[PDB]
Amino acid sequence: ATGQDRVVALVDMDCFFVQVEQRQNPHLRNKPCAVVQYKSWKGGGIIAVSYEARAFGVTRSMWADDAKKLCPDLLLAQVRESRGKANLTKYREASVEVMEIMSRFAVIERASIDEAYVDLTSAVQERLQKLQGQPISADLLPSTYIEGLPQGVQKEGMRKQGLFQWLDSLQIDNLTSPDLQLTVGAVIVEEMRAAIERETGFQCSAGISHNKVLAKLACGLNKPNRQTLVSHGSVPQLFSQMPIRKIRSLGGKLGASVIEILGIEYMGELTQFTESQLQSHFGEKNGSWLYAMCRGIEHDPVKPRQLPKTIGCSKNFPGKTALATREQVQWWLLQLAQELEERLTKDRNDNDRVATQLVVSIRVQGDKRLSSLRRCCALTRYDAHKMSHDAFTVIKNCNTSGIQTEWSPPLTMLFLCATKFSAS
DNA sequence: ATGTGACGCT
DNA sequence: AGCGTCAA
Ligand SMILES: Nc1ccn([C@H]2C[C@H](O)[C@@H](COP(=O)(O)NP(=O)(O)OP(=O)(O)O)O2)c(=O)n1
Ligand SMILES: [Mg+2]
Ligand SMILES: [Mg+2]
Repeated sequence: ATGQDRVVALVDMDCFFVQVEQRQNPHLRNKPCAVVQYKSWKGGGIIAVSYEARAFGVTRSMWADDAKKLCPDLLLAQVRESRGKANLTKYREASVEVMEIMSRFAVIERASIDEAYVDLTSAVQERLQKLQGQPISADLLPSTYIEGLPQGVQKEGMRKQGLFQWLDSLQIDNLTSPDLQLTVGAVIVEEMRAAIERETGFQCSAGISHNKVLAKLACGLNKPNRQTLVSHGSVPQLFSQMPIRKIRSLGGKLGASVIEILGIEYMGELTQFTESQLQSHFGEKNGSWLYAMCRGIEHDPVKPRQLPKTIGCSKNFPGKTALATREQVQWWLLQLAQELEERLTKDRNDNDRVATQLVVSIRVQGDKRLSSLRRCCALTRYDAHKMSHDAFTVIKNCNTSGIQTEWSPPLTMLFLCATKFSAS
């Protein structure tokens, strides 16, 4: 069993927030530029970076003042602020544009604001019947790389050489061949990406493979504005020098313990271990997942879900801005509640659903965790004053200050999240 | 002083 | 229900 039953694609917009700002402001197009939030602390935090600016070393999570040292001509678009908070509505609305287009071709799993997985298995079957044994020509794959080819001068010439080798070895006599299915999947993803660019102006990259992990890895191989086919046969060479941390979900603690417990570096080294061995170190599910994954096999389905299942709104209060008075906490809980309410009302009108749970999270000064404490409470009315009052009720117990007006220990984050949606 | 969404574990 | 991880 080779895990070649499905055709899965991962479409990811290139430097998404930048492209959103570049569409709106033509003077930013074809320039080193980045998107920044809050200009007051070190010129603001960089949150997205055009490929021209990336060539100078500018990255996400950099302060704009430091980015300017690397790239003095860097152009910056600023995130909208509302009620004292960075507001991401323009990017969420642009996300909805691209997802609705992708949804025309197949069912999609929203994986982030700027990417979706798509199960193309059925669409490939139908497209194979319309083709009626007719070969696939290179003109149908004008931006596709075949990973690991060519084998046996300039960028575009080698892409074509690899594509030509792939298409000349293709056995179209068989409508069940997985390589043919992947190839037809890639013809559809070219049309998908052309529709996105035509109808939004936004460019994106894609990976095409047999499962989600390989599709996502494939997408990043030839960014920007290109797509990549990772076939089952290409996995052994691909994985033989692929660091473990590059595989989705292995970029943190679990991947680091794989490396340390097993004494290995690359994904292909995992194949020498039995399934039971991997389960002993990493548990039954992780072990089974690793045993199949290092062979290019994974079964996680593309879930039919185009909409987020939580709706969240948070604000950081770093260092000396931390909230230390009762009245401060109440004012910022109401600012957040008002943003959440307008987001929730729009969600109900657009998507015919209502959240029923409100989760209230806070961070306390001196805690290195994301959240210091989470408490849930009922969400009955999209009313910001009631939501903020309710949110305060369930956290006022955390004020350990003897004086009534002060708040201690001081709060470095407030986080409101509406969840548990039901039809409406 | 980086600044919200999906999921597994218990 | 409350927490931790990974990321996007
Ligand atoms: N930590 C992060 C990751 C992403 N984002 C936002 C900004 C991104 O433009 C957008 C999509 O994230 P992304 O796909 O990981 N990278 P981006 O689309 O900017 O560039 P590519 O590397 O995908 O071409 O989500 C963020 O604000 N904070
Ligand atoms: Mg992207
Ligand atoms: Mg992305």
